[PDB]
Amino acid sequence: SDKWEKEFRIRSYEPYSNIAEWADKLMTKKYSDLDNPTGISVKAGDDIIVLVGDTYGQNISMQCIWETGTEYKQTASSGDVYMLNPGVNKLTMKGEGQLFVMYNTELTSNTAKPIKIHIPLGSGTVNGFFDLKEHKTDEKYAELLKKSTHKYFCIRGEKIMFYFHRNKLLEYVPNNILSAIHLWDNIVGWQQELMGIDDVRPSQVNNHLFAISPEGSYMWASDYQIGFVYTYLGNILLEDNVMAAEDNAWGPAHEIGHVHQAAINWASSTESSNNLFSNFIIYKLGKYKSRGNGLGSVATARYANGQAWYNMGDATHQNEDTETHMRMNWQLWIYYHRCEYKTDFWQTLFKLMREVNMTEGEDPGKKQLEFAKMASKAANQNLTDFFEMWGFFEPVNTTIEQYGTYKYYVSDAMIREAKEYMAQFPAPKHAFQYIEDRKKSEFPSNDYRYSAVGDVGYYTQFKENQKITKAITAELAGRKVSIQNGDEAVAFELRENDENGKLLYFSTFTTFEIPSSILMVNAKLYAVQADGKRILL
Ligand code: NA
Ligand code: NA
Ligand code: NI
Ligand code: NI
Ligand SMILES: [Zn+2]
Repeated sequence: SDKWEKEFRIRSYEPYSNIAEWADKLMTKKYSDLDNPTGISVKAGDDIIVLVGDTYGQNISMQCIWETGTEYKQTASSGDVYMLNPGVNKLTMKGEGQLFVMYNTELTSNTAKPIKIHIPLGSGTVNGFFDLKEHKTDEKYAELLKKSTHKYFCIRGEKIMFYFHRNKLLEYVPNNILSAIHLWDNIVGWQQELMGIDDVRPSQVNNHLFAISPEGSYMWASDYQIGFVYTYLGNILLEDNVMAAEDNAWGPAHEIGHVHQAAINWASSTESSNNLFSNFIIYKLGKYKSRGNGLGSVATARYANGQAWYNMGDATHQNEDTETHMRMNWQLWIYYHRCEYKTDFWQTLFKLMREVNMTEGEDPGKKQLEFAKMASKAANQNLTDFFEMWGFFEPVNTTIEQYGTYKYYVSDAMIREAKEYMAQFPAPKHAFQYIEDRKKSEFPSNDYRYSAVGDVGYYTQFKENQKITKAITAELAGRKVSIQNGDEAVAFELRENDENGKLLYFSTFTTFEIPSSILMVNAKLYAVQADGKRILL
């Protein structure tokens, strides 16, 4: 049984990067610095011997992690810290918890080597912990789990760690962790993929995300740790519980989205900008279709109701219409990525937005415009029409509430400069503001998407540059428009005078009611071809 004790009591601990630093450079919430569990539990007053080999001039320490919270209990993100020096260290635990070695430094340095640390028999208790790359098997996992005896058992993957209640692991996955750990690692790695931060990971930044099980709340993300309530873990740990319903994979991936949204996020978007990641994950898991409202929601909000981006579907200015907003980033991915007109668009755009380096709340009005401009630069196309449709070029002077209160100010002159800046790029090859990745026939009639996604503008029409080749007509009966032979178009527009007058309404349905509030006088109807050609009707 000592071969088990020595797996954990004698170990070479690798260096991990500094979290504060990389949070700044990559514009994320802070990852965890609890990358190096010992696998050793302790109790208050315990005398602990730690023998540290050569440290190469590094400063390392030991931290006891336990629990925090008044309302209920959860795993804390920091704890009692004890300094370590090369040689002999005798520590007296101020409290219970598990031990973690804090070895955080610059990774490119030739002195960033593993440090051997020996916690000799009789010092605390060996709980154990499972690492994916070194223990490799469900079988070893079960063994370690059973031998474990502490309230929490740590599981370390490549990109994420779990730090969950022992008995919940026993109750749900008492014998199999590989599926779970491979899946959550994939999510994190996918979100990280879109951000274009592969150049610096794992060579300069290598910290994990660290998932705890609070005895309260539902699910969330913050600096240092992300949380999934312990009564819910069954939908975390069993990939069949994750893959069984649409919304099981989402809510978590949305939570890891919060960690990564800052570069491209501004207040008014905080609960939608992260669902670029959410929808990317769903796409990658390969079973369900995309989430969000149809473009009819945009038209209604923008035009029947005069709203701009910041208050779309939201006259109050307090809580966000996430189901409408989330389609905006996603359309950019559908076109540039799924239709392959630029397969590293998002990676490029994230890089640019990190260079812009604006916080989410410092100036949301200007940030919205910086994002339209950087998206134009990222595509190397002038995306003025996309961003007009989405309500980026409407004046705003007010204040909003979303995790704080913020001044939202967009002026005519700000609007003017963004457009001129974006003008310097060539015209877009397609009017992909009308793109969808969903068609009606994929959904049952009780699904909200069946009625919401419209009839035209499916992504293949943009990917195969479909032309309009048919006897396309239109009949107006009261407020009801009906299009004949328009199934090759991508949308239908009411413009102000000619095909270059401002947009007054649009639809991706071939039959639709115009709302009363639209002003019809001198207004014309055009069918939009995938590539931007408008055609009078
Ligand atoms: Na080992
Ligand atoms: Na590992
Ligand atoms: Ni020993
Ligand atoms: Ni406008
Ligand atoms: Zn959220």
